Amino acid sequence: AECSVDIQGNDQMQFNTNAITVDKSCKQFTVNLSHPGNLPKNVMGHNWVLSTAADMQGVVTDGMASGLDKDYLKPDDSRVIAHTKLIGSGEKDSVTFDVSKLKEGEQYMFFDTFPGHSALIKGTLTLK
Ligand SMILES: [Cu+2]
Ligand SMILES: [Cu+2]
Repeated sequence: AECSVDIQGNDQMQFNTNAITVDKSCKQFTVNLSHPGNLPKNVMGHNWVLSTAADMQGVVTDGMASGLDKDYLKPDDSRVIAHTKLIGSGEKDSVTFDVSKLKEGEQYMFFDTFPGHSALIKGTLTLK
């Protein structure tokens, strides 16, 4: 099975998927984030951040507190299972993480922690 997904986020504050399936036979999984807009990361930054569903709100709220210089993530946030960097227009970042961090049955969400953006950029991730 494939073990990677390509995701883009634009200047219009949306991602091109709200649902990712990670096949249980994958040992690692990769997400390739790109930003086809024209606006820079201080104005229209996007990241891809993964946590349990239960943990999403806190990661988003603490990340907003932390500011651009932290990529809008609380330092040392152990709720964050995996994430990309925060990227702007014309940039790309990939993250590859161990599928051993995920369990069949548990409920996960991916999301963008740039202020306001999780209102529209978020989705489920499932191990299947
Ligand atoms: Cu495979
Ligand atoms: Cu964003």
